[PDB]
Amino acid sequence: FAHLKSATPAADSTVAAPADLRLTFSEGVEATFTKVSLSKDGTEVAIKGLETPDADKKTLVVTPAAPLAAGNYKVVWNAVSVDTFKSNGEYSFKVKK
Repeated sequence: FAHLKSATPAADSTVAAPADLRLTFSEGVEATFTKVSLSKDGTEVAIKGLETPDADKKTLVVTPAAPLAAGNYKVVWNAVSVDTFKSNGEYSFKVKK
């Protein structure tokens, strides 16, 4: 099943605001059924949508509905793999001004 292998912004990083988050999994994931929750400083922020731009479907692109301001972010993910195995996890990062 899909485990998170890396992300941009990276886990525990402090970065300038990114236009999207990119999560790389150990297996392909289904963008239609995967779900991601993003929160800033303990409150959910809206997500516009999810994309897997590659044929192998290992990288998931998460676009917020509005630009990411500085703050402390938590990403909660619920992946459905291309073999229909569900997994879940989380990680955090910071956006600096």
